[PDB]
Amino acid sequence: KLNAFSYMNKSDSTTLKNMAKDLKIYVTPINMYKENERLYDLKQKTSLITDDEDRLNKIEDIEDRQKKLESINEVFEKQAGIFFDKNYPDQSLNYSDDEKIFITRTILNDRDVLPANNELEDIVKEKRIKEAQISLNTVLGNRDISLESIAAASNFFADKLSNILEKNNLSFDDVLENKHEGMEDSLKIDYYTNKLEVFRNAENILEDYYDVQIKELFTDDEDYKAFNEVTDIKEKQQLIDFKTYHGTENTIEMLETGNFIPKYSDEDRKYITEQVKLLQEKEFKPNKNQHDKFVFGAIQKKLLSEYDFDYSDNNDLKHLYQESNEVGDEISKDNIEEFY
Ligand SMILES: [Ca+2]
Repeated sequence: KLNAFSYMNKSDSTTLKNMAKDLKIYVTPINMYKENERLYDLKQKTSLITDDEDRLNKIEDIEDRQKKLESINEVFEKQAGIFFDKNYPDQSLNYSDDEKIFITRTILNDRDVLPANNELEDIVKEKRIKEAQISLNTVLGNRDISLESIAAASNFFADKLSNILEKNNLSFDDVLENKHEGMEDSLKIDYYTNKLEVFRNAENILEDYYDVQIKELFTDDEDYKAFNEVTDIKEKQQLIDFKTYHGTENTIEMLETGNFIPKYSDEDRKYITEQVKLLQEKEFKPNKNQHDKFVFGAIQKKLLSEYDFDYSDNNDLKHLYQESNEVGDEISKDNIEEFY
């Protein structure tokens, strides 16, 4: 069949090799997508350094790499174009250059045979999911990718702004009128301001990243389109959260059947609630013993292993309550009310 270097000149073949050498990375459409985000985020921190010597050299140290990512991209674009005319000519106008490149590269190194019109639609779904993950995980850092996390992230910087502005007695309109141009904090003021946008963007990415997932939850392609028009982003998150608690299979049946389903048995449900009470009860025991620390962890470990209950998550607990209320498990429902 075909291999990675199909439709690729030897001049291009050599470029990829040379580049990966100085770039010190394994060249892949996604890996390039990653570095680009990493480098974008980098250029912004550069501005702050202060030592004009560093910022000057550092800024060019990046401009060089970005120039490399591109000349690597030009190579991929050529290979993809050829690849499509040769193999998927009727579909060549149905996808974007980036999309094509991704598909082209995946077929060569990660596929036996060829997708085939219909199958070529699915592979793009893969990139759409991969790309979002990488972006959100990068900017959030140790925040778990979630609407609540994104909010928490921008608020951290919103606060950083309000405070730095008060420090200089500058207003929101002042910074809009560029009153801060010649201050020491200016660069910081702009940095924060930009970070706010960074997370406005993340919020959009997330919505797309969800949309693609939620599409797989609806069997009725039409029923989906309808649901999509009435719901906002917050409502969409509640579904994702709801999905990760009941798993995909169940969740799918739930919204098309319209009937509720319990993740746990009545017995198990009772057990879990009781344990939750044990942890909270032993969560404020002053000067905890080594055992008290072990028992605390021993219970969590069991809960998660045996039942699939993530006390840390706190989403499992939220939907547990929802479950109890729905089936009318007063016992458990009551235990959870005592907890909250
Ligand atoms: Ca879970």
